[PDB]
Amino acid sequence: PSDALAALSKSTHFDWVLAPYDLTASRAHTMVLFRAGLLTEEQRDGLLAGLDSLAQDVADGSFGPLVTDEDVHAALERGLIDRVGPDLGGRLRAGRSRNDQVAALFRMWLRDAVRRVATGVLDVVGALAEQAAAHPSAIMPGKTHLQSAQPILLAHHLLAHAHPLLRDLDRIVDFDKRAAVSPYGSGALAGSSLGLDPDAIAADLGFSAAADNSVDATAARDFAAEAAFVFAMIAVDLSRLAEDIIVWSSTEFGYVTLHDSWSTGSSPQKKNPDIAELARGKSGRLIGNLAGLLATLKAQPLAYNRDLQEDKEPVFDSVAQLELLLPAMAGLVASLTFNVQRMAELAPAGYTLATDLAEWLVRQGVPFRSAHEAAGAAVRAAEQRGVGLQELTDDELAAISPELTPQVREVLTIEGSVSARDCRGGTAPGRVAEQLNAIGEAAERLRRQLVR
Amino acid sequence: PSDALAALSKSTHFDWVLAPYDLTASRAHTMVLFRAGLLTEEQRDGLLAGLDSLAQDVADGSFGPLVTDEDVHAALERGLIDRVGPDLGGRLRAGRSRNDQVAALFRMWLRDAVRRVATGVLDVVGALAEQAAAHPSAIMPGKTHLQSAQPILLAHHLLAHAHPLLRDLDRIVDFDKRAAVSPYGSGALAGSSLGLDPDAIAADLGFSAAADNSVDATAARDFAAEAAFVFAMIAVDLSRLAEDIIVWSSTEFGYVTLHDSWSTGSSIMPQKKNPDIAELARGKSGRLIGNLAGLLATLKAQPLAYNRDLQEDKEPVFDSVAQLELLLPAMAGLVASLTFNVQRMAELAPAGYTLATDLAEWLVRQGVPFRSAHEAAGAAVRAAEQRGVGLQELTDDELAAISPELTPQVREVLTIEGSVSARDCRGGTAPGRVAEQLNAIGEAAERLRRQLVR
Amino acid sequence: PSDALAALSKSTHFDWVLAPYDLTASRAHTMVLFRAGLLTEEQRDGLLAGLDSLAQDVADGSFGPLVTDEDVHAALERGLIDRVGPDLGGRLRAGRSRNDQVAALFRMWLRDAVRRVATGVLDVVGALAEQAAAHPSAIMPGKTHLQSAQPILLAHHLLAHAHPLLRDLDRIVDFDKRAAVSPYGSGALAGSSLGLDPDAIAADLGFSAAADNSVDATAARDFAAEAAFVFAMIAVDLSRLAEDIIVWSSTEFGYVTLHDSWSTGSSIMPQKKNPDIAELARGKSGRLIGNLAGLLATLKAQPLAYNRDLQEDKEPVFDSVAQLELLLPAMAGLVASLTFNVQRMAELAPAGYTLATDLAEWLVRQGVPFRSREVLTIEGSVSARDCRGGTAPGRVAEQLNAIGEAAERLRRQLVR
Amino acid sequence: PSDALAALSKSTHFDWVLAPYDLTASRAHTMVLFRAGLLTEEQRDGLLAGLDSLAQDVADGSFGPLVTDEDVHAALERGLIDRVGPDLGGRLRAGRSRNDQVAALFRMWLRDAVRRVATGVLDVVGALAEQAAAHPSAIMPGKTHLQSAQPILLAHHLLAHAHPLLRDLDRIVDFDKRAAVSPYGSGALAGSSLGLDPDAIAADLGFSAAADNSVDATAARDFAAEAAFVFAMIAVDLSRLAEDIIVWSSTEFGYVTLHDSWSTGSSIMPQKKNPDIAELARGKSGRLIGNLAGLLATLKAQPLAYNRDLQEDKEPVFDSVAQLELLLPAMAGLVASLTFNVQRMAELAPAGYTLATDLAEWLVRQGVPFRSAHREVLTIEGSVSARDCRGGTAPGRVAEQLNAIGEAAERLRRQLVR
Ligand SMILES: N/C(=N\CCC[C@H](N)C(=O)O)N[C@H](CC(=O)O)C(=O)O
Ligand SMILES: N/C(=N\CCC[C@H](N)C(=O)O)N[C@H](CC(=O)O)C(=O)O
Ligand SMILES: N/C(=N\CCC[C@H](N)C(=O)O)N[C@H](CC(=O)O)C(=O)O
Ligand SMILES: NC(=[NH2+])NCCC[C@H](N)C(=O)O
Ligand SMILES: O=C(O)/C=C/C(=O)O
Repeated sequence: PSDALAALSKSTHFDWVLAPYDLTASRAHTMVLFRAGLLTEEQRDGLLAGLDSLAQDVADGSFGPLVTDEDVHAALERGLIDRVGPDLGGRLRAGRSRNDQVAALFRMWLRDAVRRVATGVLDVVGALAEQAAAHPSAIMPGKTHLQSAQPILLAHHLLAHAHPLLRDLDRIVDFDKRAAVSPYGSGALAGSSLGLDPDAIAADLGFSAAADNSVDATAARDFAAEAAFVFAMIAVDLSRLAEDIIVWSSTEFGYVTLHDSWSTGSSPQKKNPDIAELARGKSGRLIGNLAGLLATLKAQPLAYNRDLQEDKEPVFDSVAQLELLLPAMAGLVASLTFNVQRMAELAPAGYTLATDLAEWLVRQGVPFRSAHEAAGAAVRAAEQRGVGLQELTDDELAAISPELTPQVREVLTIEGSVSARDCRGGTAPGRVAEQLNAIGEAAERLRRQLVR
Repeated sequence: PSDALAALSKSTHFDWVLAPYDLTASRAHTMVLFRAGLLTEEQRDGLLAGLDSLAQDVADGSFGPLVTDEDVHAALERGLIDRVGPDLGGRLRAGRSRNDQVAALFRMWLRDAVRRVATGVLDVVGALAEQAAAHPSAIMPGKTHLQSAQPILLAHHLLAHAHPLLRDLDRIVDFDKRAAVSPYGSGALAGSSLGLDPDAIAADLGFSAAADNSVDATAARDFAAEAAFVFAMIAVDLSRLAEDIIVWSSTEFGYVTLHDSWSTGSSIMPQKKNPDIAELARGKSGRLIGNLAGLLATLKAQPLAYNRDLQEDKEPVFDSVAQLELLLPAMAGLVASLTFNVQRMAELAPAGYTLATDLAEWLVRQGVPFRSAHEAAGAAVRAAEQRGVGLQELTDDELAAISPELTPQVREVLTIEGSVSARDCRGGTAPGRVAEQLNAIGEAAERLRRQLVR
Repeated sequence: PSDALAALSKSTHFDWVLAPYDLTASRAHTMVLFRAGLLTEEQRDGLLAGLDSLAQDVADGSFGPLVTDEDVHAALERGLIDRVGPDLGGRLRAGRSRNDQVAALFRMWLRDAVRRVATGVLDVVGALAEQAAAHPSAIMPGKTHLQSAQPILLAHHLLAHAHPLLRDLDRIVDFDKRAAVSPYGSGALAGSSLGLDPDAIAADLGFSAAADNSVDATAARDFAAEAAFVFAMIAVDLSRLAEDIIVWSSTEFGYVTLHDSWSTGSSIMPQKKNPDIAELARGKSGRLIGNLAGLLATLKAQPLAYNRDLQEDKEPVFDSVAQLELLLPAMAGLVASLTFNVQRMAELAPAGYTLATDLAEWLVRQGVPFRSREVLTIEGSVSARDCRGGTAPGRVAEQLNAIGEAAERLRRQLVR
Repeated sequence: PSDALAALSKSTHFDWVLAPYDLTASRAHTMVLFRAGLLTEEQRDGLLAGLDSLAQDVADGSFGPLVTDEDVHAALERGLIDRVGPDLGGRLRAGRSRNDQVAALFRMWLRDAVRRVATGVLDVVGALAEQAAAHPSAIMPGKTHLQSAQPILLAHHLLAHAHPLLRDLDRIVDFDKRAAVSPYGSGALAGSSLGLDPDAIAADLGFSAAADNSVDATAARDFAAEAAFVFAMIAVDLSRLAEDIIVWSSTEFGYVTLHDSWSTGSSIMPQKKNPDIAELARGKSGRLIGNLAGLLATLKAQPLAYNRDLQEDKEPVFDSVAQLELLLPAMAGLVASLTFNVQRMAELAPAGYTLATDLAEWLVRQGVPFRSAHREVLTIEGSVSARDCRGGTAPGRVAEQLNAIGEAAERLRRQLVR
């Protein structure tokens, strides 16, 4: 190998994190070979003992890759040959290739990683759930187009960010079932002539089944693309929550005060929401890793091509980011203080209660279009006097619609507004309470589905 | 409203496809408002009748958007008012918004669209399986790094493009569970003061459930983004099959001959016969990867709840669907139409000494340690190569020099037919295993199909 | 050809837009064939007249593609042949391919497009500079992390969105050089044995030069890719302006008040006034990055020379261009029509002790190392920042003026 | 600062490569503070001497960041405050933010980076050019759709990968002009109260001009998005070469044989020589497409001025550059190492009846109309020779192509040196 080629081909700086899985795989692979009659017991136990030794020296950082190691696979054979002979050491590559090996290890790594990610997603859900639970009554101006639209419970807004994250958990569970198929046994592409047992080693390493096609099992990286999708969808959902927090932390909003432990200053007297901003900017990053991996998987002729080595770094970088991001966001969310007096004073500002007036008129029998019309004449009636809709006189109420009567006042508060909306998925506290329970059960239900 | 404003906001050129869905939804919501006491029976049956009338005039092309119309939503209410007057038709607005209306229409539209997409995937899977079945014995050099590695059955190679596409159907089924939550009754964002029933209208419209959070049901577009992923992935899986066909179709390879009906000619070169279907699919895989990235970018950093940005969710998904709707049957037809030159694939199958692995595995069966069987194989390859013969034609002395363990019984494994048959484990290229693999593909497709009908 | 192949191969539905470029190039090719002694004057004039008829009828809506026309090129040959006969109509096709042809028509289209985009980009710059000129001294809280940081002049903030666009305009000038190379006369991929002339036809069709490599000029699509990036970059530049407008317009900020004619409402909440223009701009920049990414994936791993794949060059560039063609004037209209709430901005400018930094920077001018009343006013504070590019009014008026001169200089180079 | 917050905020694992540049600029900033009478000479020399000691300790590597250093900026302040004490090291802080510094530093870093990238591109053109030179007359079947279309010179095909790369070089020059604008002294966002001089420090630091708008200079990241585009276009350009090479190397093609030193093999298949470099080129174009698209997604919808998001500008660009720095010398090498099997290519050149176009083109010169048309030029040598216009595959034409490539390459090389 030339200089340039070694530098390009060298992968130990990112793939070393596969080492432990490579050893566990090799150990179960030893058993398959011995059970097919291709190793003496003693050749078996020699390798078992060389490997346990090598897992030890790896775990504590005593064995590491040399500069002259191309990849995790070559380096652990340096260290295994060091431990048992070259003759015994080399027996271990019978009936497997670097191709089925790498795919499998990458799957075992990633099946753990989604669970680590899953742990973090539940943190943020629990953190949002907690905050919503501690504010069962705080009313804000609910937004569409960032304009005051209707008053809602802070809790209902807040849980609207938990619901997507749970769907992401649902996706992890969906992903992991496709993830749990082992290519160990496929060798380079066609299988082995030797008498191995793909199903046994698949059981050992903890997959659900072995692949039905050796070519497909070594070539396809759709499982990696799907993971990459799922991690991007999580980061994008954090980006939505981050946008909210950032804007909420502004001097102009003043909805939240940031905690010092979860905020940052400047090189003078600023409290910035760095964590939220980094979640946001990183969502862009993890869209890149996904888009780029698909581009890489594109137009790949069967079977394995070296191109496919590029599957890992994108997924690795995606999983790392979320491993930093989720605990931070959960912390940041947990640490938020809400300025409830500030949120409520705004809740009706912009005459958000106009729609309650129009819906009131529908209940008396006015066609929506005309009630909508009447609501607007009243918004102007109120606006021009610096007053709230509730404070319109009976007479000026009577001028807008004869159907408008003093009893409509009894629905022009933000408290009554939020409460009227008690259909499934509405912002009435009774519904938010049930919604909050459902999240509890979905979280737990999903957690258990992952433990299996 | 200014022309500029109005020209940008106008969405009828793409969103007119949701019109049946809109009309159907308004039928269910007519019934919801009635059950809550907010229409007399008169008014109910007047709306029902006017929606029915409007529905037929849309279906056949008498009613269509005008330039005045901002969205299909504006369009249908124009012509509903025309059919039943301004008093009664304007009542339909009660308890709902464009925000919930549109999330639920695009959902409805999409569930059908993956169903159609799924039918097309199933086709391609069907054409791969059929050719696999028709050529159960054809042997080829299997490739890695597009270099000949070990012999494989064409059937085996073919079916490897089926399993990804069955995983994408799986992904479709998974997607649809999440797609089946209705936003109706969420109104602009908070839900409604009126006494509607979201569960009822959810059931009426084919959904499995109503949403648990109005703000979320109206703001979230993760289902759309997911849709785009499944399509993207389906297009990339098609790109893989595409690359192979294109390569196989070269003069150099000569693995397949393209059919006239499934290939295109040149406008200055008389005798060119190109694989354009494969090539367009490869091309459009980039395209559909863009629509997904772009979609997720648009979803990035949305503050809750609805924002006009979310309009941009439909076009990329529509595009990805329309391209798959073209591409799938075309590739199924392409695959089905191919002729395989089995003599060409076979003469190349042992070439570059692909049976080396077989030789070395044979020594491993005699108890020779693999790294040593490797070196002996390598040595056997050169021994034959310089003489320009097959491994089989290594003479007994030649074989004995390479290794004392290597006796002339090795010679009865150095055939492409033996090589291929020896891989009898689950997954392998042996014909008994391909036969089972082909049954599984059959059962899995049926199973996947039946859960899409539910 | 099967039904499915015909449905898949057909591109008339989007490439029709190249029809008039195809005719201008057929005219120029007629001359190239004629000059090389491959046409009589009778034949030449027969073709020129047929091409003129067709062209007049194409612009009329009298002539359009048909269901069984595969592309713009087939469609137009059919119509020339109706007009001038199958014999004389046969001759144009000589020495030329769909490959060199389609690549060249697309370049000519892309070069008019980028100018239309340049016009709209300038308008937004102009809309931005008009508003600056109309608020020359107003002071706002200057933001980073969307947190109040230092006071700045509104004009400074507004022009901070113009420079990005001036730089995008710069990119269009750069692009256009790489763009102005003609593939005409490279045929399929190798050139023609017929005695054509790339240079003459290049010059006839407004290009700076003919291509130096026939294989490369028919295969390469990096010009398309560069266009997608520049348009994607314009959309994101727009999207940063969009985010500021949207937030500015919230009840909570009340920095600006949207104008009735440039905002839309709500079907149920009467009184809404949404910045739909800003919001669509923001959303569409996503779409347009997506167009870029996807175009690059299409180009990736493409063996030479031409592949059917390279038909996907067009539609994404077409969409980007269409979107910017809608977005650009809308956003300029949104920006011209804002009302700025100057007083509400002046209240908040000192809010959060943004003037702390001005105190600490007074400690420095009086000895003490960077630790911690003439400059504890927002007027004094902004006036202190009078180096180049700072917020001082002196510099903003010179900057506002430089913007005017940069804009026109970049305008000059597009007409050339 | 919570553990979580610090974990996330930490930048020293990637932004430490900005340390040399950070130091070079603090030097030029000590001068700016001094010329405005905000430093004494004994102070000014204290710092310069302190910013000298710290530059050497960074260079040989005795000074690096601690676990607690948020970033390269903090780290270098800590090291300076260690060398010249807390009081003096603090003065250097005045009239600058982390905002304008990182903008500037990244640009300095990037201008260096594109120069290194450009050198590798030139290497890859050189390689291609060399192989044309060595195969001046070899004829192969020219392909469109990977179907044999018309015969061309191998030289004509090879060089067709060179023009793209030259155009990418052209984009680098065009890029560099926008890159060469300094934000120094624009501050957090508003410019500085203190009498600094942006134009002078820009010049100290090798920039061409100081920025016209302080909000813009500190918040805009289009320069980074341009760079990412250019890198991703280069990588896509390389993947098109890479695809050719991979397909050529197949047994079926036999167009090229791979070299052992620019080849990799199999742990379980002795005969195997693979095109791993080509294949990693290909795979990594996907990756660099990713970094561009993501970066743009990151820059999308940023309100003015600086936001923490903008920290994400560096890692994807660092990565893209990192990858081309490994892939350019490896590809140039792969290309130079290759054995072209000219006999094999020549056999195939007329295969598929590729000389039919020539047939039709001859009877066109016999007055027959083309569209009906479908031995001097029924040879591949005659066929390629006839295509003698600018751009064609005619021998004397490729030779002129090839000398134009060498000149354009050096012309473009000159402009990077300015
Ligand atoms: N080399 C190879 N696969 C790559 C090993 C794993 C690689 N580092 C990756 O990450 O994809 N494939 C075999 C050779 C082998 O088994 O080592 C081939 O098909 O030639
Ligand atoms: N107008 C609006 N959304 C439009 C939905 C249809 C649009 N084509 C889309 O799909 O985004 N939102 C409401 C107004 C309304 O309820 O009509 C708002 O909150 O202001
Ligand atoms: N399909 C094709 N040429 C380009 C068609 C242009 C296409 N519609 C597009 O828009 O890119 N085939 C050429 C021959 C030709 O038709 O000119 C070939 O096989 O080399
Ligand atoms: N306000 C700030 N914290 N600015 C820090 C600038 C450096 C930051 N790590 C970046 O690269 O963007
Ligand atoms: O620390 C800085 O220089 C900037 C901080 C900020 O803009 O918040």
